[PDB]
Formats: sequence, C-alpha cells, structure tokens
Amino acid sequence: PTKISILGRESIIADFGLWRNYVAKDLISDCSSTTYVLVTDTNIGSIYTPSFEEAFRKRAAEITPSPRLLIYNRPPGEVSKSRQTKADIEDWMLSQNPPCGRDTVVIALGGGVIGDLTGFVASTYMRGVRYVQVPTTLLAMVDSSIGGKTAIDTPLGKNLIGAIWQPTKIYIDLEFLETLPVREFINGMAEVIKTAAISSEEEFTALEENAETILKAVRREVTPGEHRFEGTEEILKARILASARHKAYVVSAGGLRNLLNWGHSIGHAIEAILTPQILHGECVAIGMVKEAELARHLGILKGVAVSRIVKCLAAYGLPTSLKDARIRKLTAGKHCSVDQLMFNMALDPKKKIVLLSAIGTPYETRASVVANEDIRVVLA
Amino acid sequence: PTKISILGRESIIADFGLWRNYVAKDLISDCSSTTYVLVTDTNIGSIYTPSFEEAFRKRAAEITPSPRLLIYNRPPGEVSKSRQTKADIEDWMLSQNPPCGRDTVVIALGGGVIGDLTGFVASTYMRGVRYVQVPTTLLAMVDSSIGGKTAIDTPLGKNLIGAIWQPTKIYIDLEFLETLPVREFINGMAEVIKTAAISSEEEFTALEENAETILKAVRREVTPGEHRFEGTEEILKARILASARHKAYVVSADGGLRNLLNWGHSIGHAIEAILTPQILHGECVAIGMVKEAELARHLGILKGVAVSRIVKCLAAYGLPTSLKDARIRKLTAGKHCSVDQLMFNMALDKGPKKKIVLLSAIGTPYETRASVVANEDIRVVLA
Ligand SMILES: Nc1ncnc2c1ncn2[C@@H]1O[C@H](COP(=O)(O)OP(=O)(O)O)[C@@H](O)[C@H]1O
Ligand SMILES: Nc1ncnc2c1ncn2[C@@H]1O[C@H](COP(=O)(O)OP(=O)(O)O)[C@@H](O)[C@H]1O
Ligand SMILES: [Cl-]
Ligand SMILES: [Zn+2]
Ligand SMILES: [Zn+2]
Repeated sequence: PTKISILGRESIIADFGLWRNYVAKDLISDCSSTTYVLVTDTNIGSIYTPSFEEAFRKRAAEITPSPRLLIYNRPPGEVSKSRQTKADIEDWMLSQNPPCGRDTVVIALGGGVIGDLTGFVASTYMRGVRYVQVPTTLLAMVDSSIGGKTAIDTPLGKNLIGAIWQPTKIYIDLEFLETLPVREFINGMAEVIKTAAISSEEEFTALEENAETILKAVRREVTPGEHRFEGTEEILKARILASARHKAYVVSAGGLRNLLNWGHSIGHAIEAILTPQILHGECVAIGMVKEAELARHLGILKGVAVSRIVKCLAAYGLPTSLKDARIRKLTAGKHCSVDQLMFNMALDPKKKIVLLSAIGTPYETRASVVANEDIRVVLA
Repeated sequence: PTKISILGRESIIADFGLWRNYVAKDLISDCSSTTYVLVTDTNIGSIYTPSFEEAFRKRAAEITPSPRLLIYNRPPGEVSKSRQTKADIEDWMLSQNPPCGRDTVVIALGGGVIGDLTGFVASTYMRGVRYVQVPTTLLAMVDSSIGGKTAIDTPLGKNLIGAIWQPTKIYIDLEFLETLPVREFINGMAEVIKTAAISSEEEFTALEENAETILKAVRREVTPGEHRFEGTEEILKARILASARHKAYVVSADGGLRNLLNWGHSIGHAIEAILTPQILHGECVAIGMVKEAELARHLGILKGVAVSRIVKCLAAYGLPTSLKDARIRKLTAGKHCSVDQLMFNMALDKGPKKKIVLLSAIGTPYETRASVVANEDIRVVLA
C-alpha cells in the first residue's frame, strides 16, 4: 500500500481492495474504540456496506469486549448536506444504547457530499470525535477528502456552515472507481489534470498518454468476476495518487494553495449559472480552458500550451467550451452572459486569477492580479 | 486595565467600566473588521446595548469605511442554547446586507447561556470567525468564559453538540455585577470559593475575610448614581480575578490539573441532575463541595477543622451547604434525593468506584488529580 503523509502525519493509505481487506482491520488497531459509526447514502452503501459489516465482524471477534458497528444511511444527493440530516445523525447517535461516546470513530463512506456532512458531524459531536475519510468518487479521492474542510449547505448557499476537522485516516481504495458512474469519474478527472498543469509537465504528459487507455476501461462493460481496470491498474494508481499527493503537499504548507484554484475563478462563475445540471469538474474544465486563454491573451502563455490543455481535457471526456453539445442539452441552452459571469466572479476593480506561463509552471507563486476588461475578452 | 494572559497570549482584559469606555475602542483597533455582531438576551441587552451602540458609533466614526454593528436579541434562559436558536442567529447573519462574512467579529454579551451559544455559532460560521467574550454573570467571568468550550443543548441533554473555539478577547467588566441578580451573584461565588480551596489557603482565607463585606454590597439598596461596590472595589477585583486567573492557568497547562476544577462537581452534578432547573449550578456545587469535603474527612484525608471552614465560608456567601436548606426545600417543594438516585446520576458519568477530587487540606489537593474512591465510602456521606 502507498502512504502519503499529510500535515506531518501518515493520514493517507492508498491501494486496491482496501475496503475489503484493510480498513476494518486497521481501524480496530490504529483507531482503537468501542463505537464505529459508518455514514453513507443508499447508493454506495447497498453496494459496499455488506462486505464491510462482515470484514468488521472478523476483526472485532478477536477483540473483547467486541466493538460495535453502527450504520447510518441517508438519501443520495447534496440534499443530505443539510442542518436537518446532521441533527438526525447526531440524535440517532445519542439515541444508541449506550449512546455513542467521545471515543466514537466515524467512517465517512461516500463522495464530497457524504464527506463534508460526516466530517462536520464528527467535528462537533460532543465537541469533536475522530473520523476517517473513505472517498468513493474520484473527485473526492484527489481533492475533497484531503484537507479537513467540512460543512453543510443552507438555502442561502453552499458550505456556509461547517468546520475544519482533519480526518484521522484517509482510505483511498481505487476499487470504488469500478462502480462509480462514468460521468462522475470524468468529472473528477478535471481536478487531476488541473493539479498536473500547475505542478508537473511530465505528469501532464503522462495524463495525455494514458487518456485513451483510462477512458477505455472507464467505459468498457465489465463482465462480473473481473476488474474494470484489469491491465491499467498501475497506470491509474499513478495518475490518481499524483493528484492526491499534490493536494496533500499544498495542504501541509501561503500562495501555494491559491494555485489549487486554477480554472476555478472562471470555473465557479460558470457553475453558479449552470449548476446543478452541470457538475463541478465539468465547469472547472471550461474554467481552465478560459483562464489559459486569458494567460495567452496577456502574453504569459503560448498558443501551443493552450491547445494541449483543451486537447487533454477533451481526451478525458471533459467539456472545453460553453458551446459544447451535452452542456447545451443538459441545460436547455442556458446562457452565461459575459456580464453575469463577471458579477459572479465578484461575489467571491480587478480580479485575482491563477495564470500559467507554461504547462506545469505557474506565472506567479500565487493568483496574479488581472484587469476586468482583459477577463471580459475571453468570456465570449 | 488588568490583563490576564491565557494560552500563551493576552486575551483577558479585566477592570471596571470596560463596556463603557474600552470594549468598542479596543474592538476597532485590535479586532479590525467591517462587521461586528452583538448577541444577547432581552434582559441584559435592554440594560447595556444602548450605551454600547453609542460608544461604538464614536469609534467607528473616525475609521472609514464605517464598521457596522449588527445586534441580535434572544429570549433569556437556556431555551436559546438550542439548534434552532443557533440556526436563526446564523440565517440572520447570512441574510444581512451584505451578508456577514469571515472577517466578522462576534461579541458574546451575556452569561454562560449566551456564551456557549455565541461561541459555538462563531466556531462554525463559514467554518469559523473571530469572537470575544463579555461575561455578565459572575459564574461566567471566572469560569464559563475562560476556556473556549462552547455548545448548545438538545432534548437529550446539555452541551451535547458544540465546539472548542477560543475567544480572541475576554472582557471582564466588573460593573456587570452591579445589575446581576443577587441569587446569580451568589451562584457564581461557589466556583470562586472552589478555586481557592484547591489552590490557595491564603486566597481562601481572604474569601473568609471579605465575605461579610461583599455580601453587604450585593444585598444593599444603591441610591441613584452610586456604584454598588463603592468602597469595596479593589477587594472585589482581587477575589474575582484570582479565580479567573486560576481557570486561565489550568486551561493553559499543556492533565489532572483540569480534574481539580471538578472539586465538588462529582457529587454536585449528581444533585443538580435531580434538582435542576429549580436549583442553580453553583448552589448544587456548594453542597457538592461540602459533601466531597466530608468524604475526604471520612477517608481520613481531610481534617474536621478544614471541613468546617468550607461550610462556613460557603454559608458566609449565601450558598447552601446541605440539601435540607430551607430556601432549596421551598424551591423544590421538598423534592427528595435518594442516595440511590445520586449514585446513579454519578454513574451516567461514564463501576465499583467513582473518581473524586479529594483535599488533604484547604488549598492542598490530596492527589494531583481525581482520586479513586469506592462506592460504599461515597454512599456514607450521602446518608
Ligand atoms: N464508488 C461509487 N459507486 C457507485 N455509486 C457511487 C460511488 N461514489 C458515489 N456514488 C454515487 O454517485 C453520485 C455522486 O456522488 P457525490 O458524493 O454527490 O459526488 P462528489 O464527490 O462529486 O460531490 C451519488 O448519487 C452517489 O450516491
Ligand atoms: N450582568 C447581568 N445583570 C443583569 N442581568 C443579567 C446579567 N447577566 C445575566 N443576566 C440575566 O441573569 C440570568 C442568568 O444568566 P445565565 O447566562 O442564564 O446564567 P449562568 O451564566 O449562571 O448560566 C438570565 O436571566 C440573564 O438574562
Ligand atoms: Cl452545527
Ligand atoms: Zn474544485
Ligand atoms: Zn462548575
């Protein structure tokens, strides 16, 4: 297994089959406790909780008295990232017999949604209890689960109420990617490509090479009794952990974290308009394409560089323009006026944007100051 | 202005009239921001918010842009220390124009209730924003506001959901004690006496001396224009800050030192679980100290003379020393506390023995932590 230290500690454990042969075991020995609370939605749970309850029983049998495994399932969707669901899980935990104590270890089994909710639930339960991250979406494995940022949503916006509570462990089991819907896998790929583009040319080239292969496995129908990523196993692990590693690196450090926002400046503006029909990664993809175009316009990025960005994103199934087909269909031709975008970008004179002087090489070691008029030029 | 440092840094500012001449000023200069949110109940607010709005305007006038002061008032009582109340305070914060942001400085103006709620609201607002403590109750000045422990209550218990969020500043304005109801003042005195009893025989001795005087000012009519603690001003500040200082000390100490802060609380908590909400926390802890002291004596660790002074000193301040005290009896229609019930409530605290803070003498703890004691030995003092 591959370990990626984060914040001066071992937190991340990444490899195939962790949820089957490792997690349970490791939790009982490194996260000693009498109460383990697994949280997940009905989609990912029905697929993975059974194998775990069993794997759990085997490890708990050897310990006495036997540690209990409590499970909580919530409806899928970001509808659970609410004040209501959090209170529930809390009252449910307090209603257990005996009530779940401060020794509780919470297991966040899911994506960004389950992740933020559970992480925040843990941070405040009796003023905080330990918890581990078990990212099931690609976007969660390389980004959302690394960092400790947790929160829920309110009818006035996303992530408005939450906390920064570092998970004790972060289990990255690449096998979760075997059942992850194709669209979701592609969505996460945006951040992976983003990470490379702001840190390593060689890594961005690896992504360029592997694209065809990865996408073949991600789409090919897999007959029961086989692994979706049969021969590409090592390639996938390398490309995905590279991103996770970077996120972990940045999180362990000032202006280095701003770079994690490349493509997000414009990206966020687009999403504010096209969500929830269009996904985060899908919007960031178009965001990277434009911010790259902005870098070119400002004379900081070369034409050749800009093309590969687009080419590489497309190669993975990500949208590169607001004019894309799918997007236009999924959003019945919604339109992002150059103004509404500049309005949104401000909801966050001049704008701060991450510019690239070349693939793998950031212009400044932080978000560069850019003038509005210069931004408005790449928004059409 | 006397300053006490907590957790390796200044935070506590203690003196008279801070709410009138200091707070506002200091907030604008040391807690620079565009949004300040004052939270309080309708009891303490109606008495103190007006003078503050004004004091605020004066300081904000010089600085430009103008730092806005938003105010939130909730019904008094621990009924506001709820998920709902917290949620409103937040939606209200997000609904302002423009919405309260991460630069926000929250002002917790009130007692333990307002303190815990606001402190917790702050800890999670956009994943955390700065906040200051402005303890208006005695119990809050020397205990609840020092430490960073925040939370709300749920129908299944107190302080079940919350967080540990250290306040940026802790303004201890002794003038709040001029309007604090007599009962509340006496309530807080329990913890002050507790602090002394576990750290300084001298400090305890002074408490015994200053009693008769303090209680005179607390229980007297103050004609218009006169400060309630006219001549005793320095005495009060000394006695009160001594406790606050200790709390600050323990809280900054890098284990069992925090256990000592639980003296009288072992039995004390058991009693409160039964007699609350009619009887207050301090009032229950008082009886708790009396009994735990009796337990120490029984176990041969505390002398008879020592135990007496404890009782005498608590009484001297108007605190109950036994469950048979008439004031209690009245407030609880004579509710009974079975030893069985008390021993059970003491177990709800996560066997054959209970851990209790024992004193070998006033100011001197037996062990540097909660000593292990057998059930039968505890049951004897309760009978
Ligand atoms: N490994 C997986 N296999 C199957 N379904 C999954 C997996 N991961 C999550 N899902 C489902 O996919 C959708 C997207 O997960 P979500 O947590 O919303 O994504 P993100 O982390 O991008 O916010 C949800 O409907 C969820 O139940
Ligand atoms: N400085 C003060 N003077 C007058 N009223 C106050 C003051 N402090 C708080 N109060 C009121 O006194 C009561 C006790 O405050 P609370 O915070 O509930 O107590 P504690 O801190 O002991 O838990 C409340 O009804 C409150 O509105
Ligand atoms: Cl909360
Ligand atoms: Zn992102
Ligand atoms: Zn107490």
